[PDB]
Amino acid sequence: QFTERALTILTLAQKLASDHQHPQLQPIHILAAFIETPEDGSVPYLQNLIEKGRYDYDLFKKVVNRNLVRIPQQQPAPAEITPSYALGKVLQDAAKIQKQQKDSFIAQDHILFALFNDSSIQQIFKEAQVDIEAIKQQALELRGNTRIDSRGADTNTPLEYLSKYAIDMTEQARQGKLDPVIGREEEIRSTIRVLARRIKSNPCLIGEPGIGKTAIIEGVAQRIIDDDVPTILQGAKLFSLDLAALTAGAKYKGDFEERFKGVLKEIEESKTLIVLFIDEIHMLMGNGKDDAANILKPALSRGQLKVIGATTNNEYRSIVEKDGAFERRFQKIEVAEP
Repeated sequence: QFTERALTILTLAQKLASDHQHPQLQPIHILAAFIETPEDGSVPYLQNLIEKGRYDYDLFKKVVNRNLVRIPQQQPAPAEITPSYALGKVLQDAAKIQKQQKDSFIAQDHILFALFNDSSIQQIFKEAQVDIEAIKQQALELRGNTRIDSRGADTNTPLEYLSKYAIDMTEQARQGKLDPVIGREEEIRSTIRVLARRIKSNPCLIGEPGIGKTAIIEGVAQRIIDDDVPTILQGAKLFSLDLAALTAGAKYKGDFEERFKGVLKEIEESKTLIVLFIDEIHMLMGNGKDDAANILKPALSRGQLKVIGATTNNEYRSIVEKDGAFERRFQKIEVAEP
């Protein structure tokens, strides 16, 4: 059985073949599936690998597409897509590779490596001036010692869940999408000092929801980019948790928790510091909601999760009363009306 992501690649591969007028599914359709631009703004598994190796990805897409239109299109298109000879070899090759790595499932990793054995794929790569061997090293670099023992272990990038369910504010500040903050110099400076602490290094902005707490977070993100922060915060990423994105699409039981776990995992296992801002932390922390709290609280206790919280005075006092460990983990910062 394939992974969730690998199955998606295969499904999209034949979907592309169906979009075109090709009767047979070929290896190039899988390659085209890998470079397919997702609508969720995620970074495709193969895109990351190619542009991580300092290769030209735009050129690569052009070659693949010009090779996908090069093959004849059947005007009397039949309602049946049978796998070609080359494809069958690839799929079988992917099963061999996953068994050699003692993986539990056939991931997009194995499929990619199987494509590298195909003649047409190799010719495409050589035509796109992209060295397959260098790409192989990237994939090995990405996965590392991580075994595919689950149907969702073959994540595309180390920031897949963060890119889907959170907003990179540091990137937004760098891209010039954030308006400059005015009159919050003290709150901004206080939030930064706390983040740079050793003990109780998690800021929690306290105030009425009718105030601009997110402005402070934007200010902090801008300071980080300009290196106007202590050395420990330099080069850090500041993400804002998007609760709306988390629940959107989550139609099954346990779907929310899986997405939340995926986000926290990418943060805790990140080589570079990542700060997570949670606008309504009491909706995920307070005694009223212990479902998502059983995910966030253990993560915070492991000490590899730096979080900027935001809540009201009444709600803050509520979480404190229910759990006295919150006071030792979070440093309250009052935000008043300017």
